[PDB]
This record gives sequence, C-alpha cells and structure tokens, in this order.
Amino acid sequence: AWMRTLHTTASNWLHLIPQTLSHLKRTVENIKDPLFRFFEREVKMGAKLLQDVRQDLADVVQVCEGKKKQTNYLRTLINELVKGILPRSWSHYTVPAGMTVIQWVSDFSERIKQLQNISLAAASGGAKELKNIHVCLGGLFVPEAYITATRQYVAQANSWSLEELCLEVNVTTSQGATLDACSFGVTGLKLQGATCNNNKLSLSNAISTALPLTQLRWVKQTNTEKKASVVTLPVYLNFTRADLIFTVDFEIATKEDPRSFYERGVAVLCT
Repeated sequence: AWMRTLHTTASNWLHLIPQTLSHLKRTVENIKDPLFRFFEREVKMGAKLLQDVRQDLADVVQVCEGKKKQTNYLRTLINELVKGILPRSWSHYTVPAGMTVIQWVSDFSERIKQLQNISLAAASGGAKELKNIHVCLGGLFVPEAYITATRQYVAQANSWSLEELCLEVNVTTSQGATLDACSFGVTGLKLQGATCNNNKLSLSNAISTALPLTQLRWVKQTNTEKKASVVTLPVYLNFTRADLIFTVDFEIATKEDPRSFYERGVAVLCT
C-alpha cells in the first residue's frame, strides 16, 4: 500500500537525481587559483553529499523491496520521508524553512547538474573555463564563498590588494558574455519589487522580475561619494530573507527616490 508508493517515488527520484558527481577537480598546477580552490571544495562537498544521498535512497528502495533489515538510522530516515519533512542528515547547505523533500531533491538535482557542467568545463580548459562559465548563484552551496573566491581571483590579477576591490554590477541581456577579465557572469538572481532598464532600477507593481546574466565586476575603489541615485539592495538566497550573501548598488531612475525603494522591500533573491 503506502510502502510500495514510497518505493515508486524513491525510484523516480533515483531516476531524476543524476549519478555520481565526477570529482575531476584535480590539478596541482591550478592550486594557486582561488576560483579552482573554491570550485574544488564545492565539487568535493557536492560529490560526498551525492554519494550519501544516493546510497541512502537506494537503501530505502531496496528495503522497500524487502530484502534487508533496517536499523535505527533507516527507521529515522523513512519516518522523515513519509511525512515529507527534509532528512536532517541530508542538510549540509542552507535550507529555506519548511520546503518538502520533493522540492529539496529537485533543487539538489539542479545543483548536481551545474556542478557536472563546472567539472566538465574544468576538465576541458581548467581555470579559464572556471571563470568564463555562467554559474548560477542560487544553486551554489555557499554563495558568499563564491563571491569571496571571485574577489580573490580578481585580486591575484594585477596583484591588487583584496580590500582595494569593490563590486559593481551591470545587467545584460541575450547572454552577451562580453567579459572584461574581471566580470563574472552569474544567473538566477530575482529582483523582488522593481525592474532593471539598462542597469537603471524602476519600481514596478509586478514583483520578482528575473535578471538575466547580472555581470559581477570588481574594480578599484576610488573612495568617492556615491551619488543620491544609488540604493544598497540586500541580496538574499531563499524566498525568506534570513541570509545576506552580499550587497548590490544599483542606479535608480531620475524620478525615483531611495526612500521608496527602502520602504517597498526591494531585495535581490537568488531563489
């Protein structure tokens, strides 16, 4: 009855979840690269999580087939899966409050697909592709680590100090990908409350406007006074706002004012 349905949905998840993450992040010549280090640690963590999840869910399928004896940990896991609450063991990256296991496995599958793409790019061209690829920001396990890694990579180029770097963002369209050796194309960010019109904000009644390929560039900070036409939008990851990844300074329209943006609740969201 119920247990066969659990077996069927678990088998569907195994079919949906990609197979073992190719831990091909191995280049002693690329160790000094900060981007390579960050991507290597992320791929290692993702591969270990994939192995644990795949093994546990295959064990669940096979105990559904009835040819094994479950233990206390397996009882806890099945009691977690029956009610749809996320397994506590599988939680190693930050979690929006209360999302179902189906939502979690879909998100984890997306993260494994992008990690597969990252590993293939690294095995094809190394650090260069590790920079040119347009990694999405939402699926990354520790996005702030990615921002720090990009800052370090830009610092190594031209041998600039880490603190001499300030982030500037420009939003593109149609996937221009006109990188200037410091831009970091990133996708998936969703602007809640406004729209971007040639990098100029404007309040819109419709919420959650998708931002395609918001280029991340680090430049010398001139310590000049920011004009009144800029706003500091908090960048969160979940739909709930409980994790500040970084901050973005956007130019607003001539008619608009920062007070209205602060009041309306505008904030960039990765998911």
